[PDB]
Amino acid sequence: LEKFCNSTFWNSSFLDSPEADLPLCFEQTVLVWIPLGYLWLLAPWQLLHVYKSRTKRSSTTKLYLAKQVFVGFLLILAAIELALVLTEDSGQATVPAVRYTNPSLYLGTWLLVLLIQYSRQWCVQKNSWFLSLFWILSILCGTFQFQTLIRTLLQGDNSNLAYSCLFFISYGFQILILIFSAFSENNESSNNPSSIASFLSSITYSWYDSIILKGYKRPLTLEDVWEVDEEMKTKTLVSKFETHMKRELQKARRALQRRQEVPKSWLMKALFKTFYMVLLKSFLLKLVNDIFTFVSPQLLKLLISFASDRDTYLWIGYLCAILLFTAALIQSFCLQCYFQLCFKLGVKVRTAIMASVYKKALTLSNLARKEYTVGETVNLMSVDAQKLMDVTNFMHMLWSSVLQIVLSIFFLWRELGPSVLAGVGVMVLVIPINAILSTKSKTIQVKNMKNKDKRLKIMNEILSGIKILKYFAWEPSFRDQVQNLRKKELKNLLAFSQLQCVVIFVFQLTPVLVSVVTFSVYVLVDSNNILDAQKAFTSITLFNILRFPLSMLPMMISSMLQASVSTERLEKYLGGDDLDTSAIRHDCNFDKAMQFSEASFTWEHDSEATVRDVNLDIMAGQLVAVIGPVGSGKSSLISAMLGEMENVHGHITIKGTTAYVPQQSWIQNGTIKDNILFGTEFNEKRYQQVLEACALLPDLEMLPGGDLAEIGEKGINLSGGQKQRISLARATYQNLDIYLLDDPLSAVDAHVGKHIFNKVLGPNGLLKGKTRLLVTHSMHFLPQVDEIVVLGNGTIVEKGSYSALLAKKGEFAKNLGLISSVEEIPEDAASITMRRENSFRRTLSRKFSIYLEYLQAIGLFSIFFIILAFVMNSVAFIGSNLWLSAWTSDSKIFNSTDYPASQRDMRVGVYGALGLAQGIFVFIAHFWSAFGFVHASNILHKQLLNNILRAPMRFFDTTPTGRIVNRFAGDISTVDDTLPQSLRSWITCFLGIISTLVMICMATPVFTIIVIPLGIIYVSVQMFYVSTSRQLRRLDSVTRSPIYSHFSETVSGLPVIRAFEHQQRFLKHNEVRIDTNQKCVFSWITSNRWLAIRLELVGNLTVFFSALMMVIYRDTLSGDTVGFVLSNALNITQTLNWLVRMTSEIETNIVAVERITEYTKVENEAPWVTDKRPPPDWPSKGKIQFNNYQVRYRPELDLVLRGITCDIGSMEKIGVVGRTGAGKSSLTNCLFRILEAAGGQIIIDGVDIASIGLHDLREKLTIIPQDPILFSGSLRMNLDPFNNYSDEEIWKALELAHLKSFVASLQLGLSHEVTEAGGNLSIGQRQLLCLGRALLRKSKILVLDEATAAVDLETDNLIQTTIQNEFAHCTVITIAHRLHTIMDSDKVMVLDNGKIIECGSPEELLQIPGPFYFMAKEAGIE
Ligand SMILES: CC(C)CCC[C@@H](C)[C@H]1CC[C@H]2[C@@H]3CC=C4C[C@@H](O)CC[C@]4(C)[C@H]3CC[C@]12C
Ligand SMILES: CC(C)CCC[C@@H](C)[C@H]1CC[C@H]2[C@@H]3CC=C4C[C@@H](O)CC[C@]4(C)[C@H]3CC[C@]12C
Ligand SMILES: CC(C)CCC[C@@H](C)[C@H]1CC[C@H]2[C@@H]3CC=C4C[C@@H](O)CC[C@]4(C)[C@H]3CC[C@]12C
Ligand SMILES: CC(C)CCC[C@@H](C)[C@H]1CC[C@H]2[C@@H]3CC=C4C[C@@H](O)CC[C@]4(C)[C@H]3CC[C@]12C
Ligand SMILES: CC(C)CCC[C@@H](C)[C@H]1CC[C@H]2[C@@H]3CC=C4C[C@@H](O)CC[C@]4(C)[C@H]3CC[C@]12C
Repeated sequence: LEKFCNSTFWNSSFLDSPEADLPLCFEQTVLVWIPLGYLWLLAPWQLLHVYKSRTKRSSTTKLYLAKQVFVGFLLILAAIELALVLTEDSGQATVPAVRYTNPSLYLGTWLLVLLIQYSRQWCVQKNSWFLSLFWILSILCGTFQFQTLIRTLLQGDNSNLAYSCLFFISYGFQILILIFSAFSENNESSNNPSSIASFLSSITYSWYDSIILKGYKRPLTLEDVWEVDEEMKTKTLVSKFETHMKRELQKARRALQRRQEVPKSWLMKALFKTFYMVLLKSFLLKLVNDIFTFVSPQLLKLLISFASDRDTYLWIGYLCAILLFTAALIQSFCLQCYFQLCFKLGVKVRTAIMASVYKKALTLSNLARKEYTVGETVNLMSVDAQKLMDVTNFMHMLWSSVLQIVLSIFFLWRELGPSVLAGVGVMVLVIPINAILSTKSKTIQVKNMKNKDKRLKIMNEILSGIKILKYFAWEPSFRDQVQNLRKKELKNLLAFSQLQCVVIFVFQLTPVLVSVVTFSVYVLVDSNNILDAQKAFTSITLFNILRFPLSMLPMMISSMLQASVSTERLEKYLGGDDLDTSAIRHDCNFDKAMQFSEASFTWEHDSEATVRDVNLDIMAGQLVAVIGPVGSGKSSLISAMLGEMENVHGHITIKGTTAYVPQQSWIQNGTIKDNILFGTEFNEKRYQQVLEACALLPDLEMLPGGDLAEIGEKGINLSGGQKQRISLARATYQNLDIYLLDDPLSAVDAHVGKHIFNKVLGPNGLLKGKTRLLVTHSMHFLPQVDEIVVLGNGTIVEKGSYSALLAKKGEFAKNLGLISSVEEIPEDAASITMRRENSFRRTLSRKFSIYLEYLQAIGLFSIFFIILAFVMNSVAFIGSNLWLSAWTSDSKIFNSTDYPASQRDMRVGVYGALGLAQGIFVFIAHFWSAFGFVHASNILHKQLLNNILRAPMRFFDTTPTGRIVNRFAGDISTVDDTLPQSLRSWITCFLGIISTLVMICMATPVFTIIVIPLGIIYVSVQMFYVSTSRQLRRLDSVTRSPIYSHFSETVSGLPVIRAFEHQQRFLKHNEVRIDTNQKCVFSWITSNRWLAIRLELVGNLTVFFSALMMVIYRDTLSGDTVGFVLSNALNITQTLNWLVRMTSEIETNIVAVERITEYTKVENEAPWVTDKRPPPDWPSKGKIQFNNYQVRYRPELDLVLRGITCDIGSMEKIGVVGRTGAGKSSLTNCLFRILEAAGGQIIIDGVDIASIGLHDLREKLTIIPQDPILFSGSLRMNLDPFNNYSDEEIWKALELAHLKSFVASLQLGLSHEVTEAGGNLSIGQRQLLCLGRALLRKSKILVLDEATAAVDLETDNLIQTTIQNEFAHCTVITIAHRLHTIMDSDKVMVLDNGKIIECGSPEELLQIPGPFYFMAKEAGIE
């Protein structure tokens, strides 16, 4: 190279000076060879890759011509430079070839740049990574030439000016070209801008931000979320996975058959063989990032060394700061891309498993299907697949730990020595302790869950039946009855809370402990050891680096253990056998549409044949009926026709299609029209005919929505009579060839059955040509059939026509969130794991004022002290660092053989004391925090319960029960579980950040300036993220439940699905429903990565400046002062991301307190007890009177009852009777003050009901409930919750009620338990018991109602007479509809539309014609 060039390649004199620079020999050689090599070496492929995939050229845009003209300018500039150089010196001038090759080289390269750019015009991504990286390499290499050239000229030499000006122009044009090579230049494809995006946009995610702007202004819906790429569409992933699954299983089955004469491991392989490439790429990226994790500490040590002494050069510090900035930037850019790749792979695996499970479900054999449960398979897809997604989101950790740890350990020893082991051991002993406490926490949480479940069950009953409680005034008892359970749960909650505090304490103080032990052991083990700043601060940095893997490796091992059993379970279902179909021949026999050649089928595998030796044939257009006894096997025969049984001997010939009407009707979710259509083009000449013939017209008219009324699990639940007619209508509208009806006229009555038979299926009906096979139990329609068969014991006994069988004279005669892994937020490694586990376990079972309110519930007195403790801990932290910074500074004064013992002891005793103080203050803060919450949950729930239990009926009527009960279950769980964890983590993160900034600003009072700008950027970048992520969190939940709903529906109705041959439609529906959720998950997976690049950039900028500010003031700075500032600021990048993410969860979770508060402040009704007390034995006589009583249910609604003036005498029986909508039932709800008194008043015993207190009036009144309701518990609780009576008087009551026979001979006496609404008891005694309930009170005024409607005749009679025999010295008012029953009333009151009309004796009312007489004439009682 010496003869090629003219100057020396490298000499110490070039450097080793205040001013130092590489010569124009090293810079004009290697620095102009690296950039060219990258372009030349890796061009061919980047042309082969374009050559094979050449498509249509894209329209030309201004950017293209600009990029082409700038390169042309470069070309002409290089050409003119070469010409000038050649012309300058030709004769007697041995010009070095550095002036010949370099010019020519560039001229050669620019040509390739022009060509490669044109070729890109024929691909999707125009600006790829190749050129974008080339330009950066060129600029970085050419900055050095620019650095020296300028100096040479500035120094004062004028020898070379053309070259400098030429080089300067080129360097600029290069800058401009790089700037132009970043614009997206989009084709504006509505699918997604991810495919069309330059390198820089696709590496800083500056294309998602459009959505960030769209969601900030207005709420965003499913329309404006970009669709997923084709490579991820469900249809594509399945095929790819299916190929390898099919290829593997067969080999696994062969291996299992060859040996041991149910596969063992195939799923895991099928996944690796399908997705190895993404694994390889992610592994490479993770390996590259793993390197930067240990690069920083070396630059930090270099900074400490440079700042320690004084006789150095500034360039060293400036270069080190620039290198630190660049390393941080590169590490962040690589890490984000690795995260994106891994999470995308996880989503792909989850979709490819869920869709494949769904596709198998509808082709599995009957045996395996009957082995499983309907909910079990849904839980299988909803739980197993999700578990596999997690173990594929964090697998690379396994290898990225055993390596990281090793590397870290190596650095430590080279830095300190064997003392390091002391720290590691203390950092290893923590994990064992952590386990003993997790097991205890789980043990407590199990009983917590059990007691919580017991509490909610009583809540549901009282909320649903709030009417009966109000009538009998039983509210006070349930208060304490539920408060007992509340306290019993609260004690366990407090125990669990204080246990969780010990765990956070050990994970919180471990950094200081390891530091005190390591430093003390190192300095005290040998007198020769001297502590210096570089070693100490670098050791701290490596300890902080190593602290994570040793704490995530335990978690990863536990997760893989769960995924093992999850995989094992799925492989049984996805590898199950298929039903056999080599028994039904779909041939066009034509001679017959059915043939049985001595068939014999069995339900089980090899058990007894349910159908044995059956042989029959029926021609087309023949209606034949199959009859027999119970358990004969008809439905088994029709299922064998469908082919749902295992063949044993014989074959069945079927011509044409088939239609099925199952005995147990199956109804989907949706409108009635959708169910009737069942995937068919809508018509008008047939739809109307079907609905009318099936007599589904009158009922449809009565439905609230008519034809478009939502039916199914989440809608009107129809009865057997209707659901059967809907199924029959669907079957008859689909219009197939062969109909197999299984008892379709059982739920309907005689009229509807006759109409359907004469209009739909029969001699003259819709299906008059198609063959019909009907199974029946009624002999009413037998004469109108063609042939009948009598099945017996699974075989045919007699087959013949109606007349023939009757003539045969035999048997017939008698017969007729937002978190994906624990690597993204490593500090909160535990809480995240617990939340996942809790959610998985819970799946199986199934204006700043609110912050002030929650703090007031907690208690501000304790809040002040807790904040004081946390703040004091931060001060003790900064204090310890300054003591070390002083301790490390101490070394320069002394030497190896001058260190005294007193200094050695003093420099460590104080360090130990400060560590102890830090530990104590944290422990105290955590100790109080736990209690400060258990009290909050108690006051919030108790306060809420008393208020909600006292609300008037309006509120209970307007709001659905579901909303009210959810607050008592979900919110209370949220307010006492995750809430405290986040509320206690956020303050720790904020105080850590604040403490770090005080330290840097203290050392450099100048730093205070940068704080303001960063804050404005931080709080700005912050609002944006939350303003969008919150909305996407909701969309995801709304677009998930559908999938599991669909799977449950198809699994339940498989035979009907497979009888109609309608599987492709359902597969397509499932594929669409999966692609809707797969589109929404990615939209938040990308957003999290957007925030990171922005915040990691901010966090790296705030440390770059600090470093530079300590090089311009280094004259006044020591080596240690440049240690505590950088050693801490090095970990401020990720803490910002953690704070934003954690403050985006606390904000979403505070919604719980808000809801609870609204119901705690619901309007209340009149006070229960007032000072006005009634005279003793107030209801002495039954004297009621109404003075123009007028009332309205709600203020916005009009008066329902008006102008009421009647008199009620003592010991008088009154019958209230009227028309519909006359307010008869309102009269009762007016005597118990359930409503108010818009006009008039009610006076009883001379005392207006208003004056008497609420709970003081109801006690002395009795009413028989309209719908007898029985609460859970024991028989004593239903009869007397208040345990006021004794058993003796109770035992008399059942004797009067004719129920002592049942209760005396029961399993127990009065202590027998009852299930829900008395489910254990039968209907007969449920209505009877409520009679006895009211009997015990033996009040004076009894308000009866029409509640004997479902009471059986004999029982009814008993009830009627019982009333007369027992209630004689009392006043009885009865609202009834049995006009006949109303005959003995002393006065009969008549209501028309809310006005008293006739008041007289029934004999007088009938003697004189009138509205009552007209009603009796219509009724015909007399
Ligand atoms: C790794 C690089 C890129 C960044 C780190 C800073 C580099 C440029 C610095 C740090 C320490 C420096 C060395 C320190 C001491 C000497 C001895 C002297 O007689 C010749 C220069 C030499 C050998 C220096 C060369 C430049 C150097 C290696
Ligand atoms: C666009 C970027 C990449 C250019 C980077 C190089 C710049 C920042 C550097 C490289 C060489 C530097 C020059 C080197 C020497 C001198 C002479 C001195 O008496 C004043 C400063 C001055 C004039 C420096 C100014 C800044 C400078 C021009
Ligand atoms: C590594 C890449 C990314 C950045 C390169 C930055 C280079 C061009 C910069 C960084 C620090 C700079 C040096 C800082 C200080 C001095 C002392 C001055 O009297 C002469 C110039 C000199 C010696 C500079 C030369 C150019 C320099 C080395
Ligand atoms: C070049 C880009 C990429 C990085 C930025 C580097 C900056 C911080 C560097 C590059 C050139 C440097 C300057 C080069 C020369 C001098 C003259 C000297 O008497 C004081 C320092 C001073 C003024 C330096 C300050 C720091 C400096 C401006
Ligand atoms: C140990 C516990 C009791 C500490 C309590 C700390 C209090 C003061 C903290 C915890 C949660 C915090 C809130 C969390 C989120 C936000 C949203 C942000 O846009 C404005 C500040 C605001 C509204 C915070 C205000 C201060 C806050 C209420």
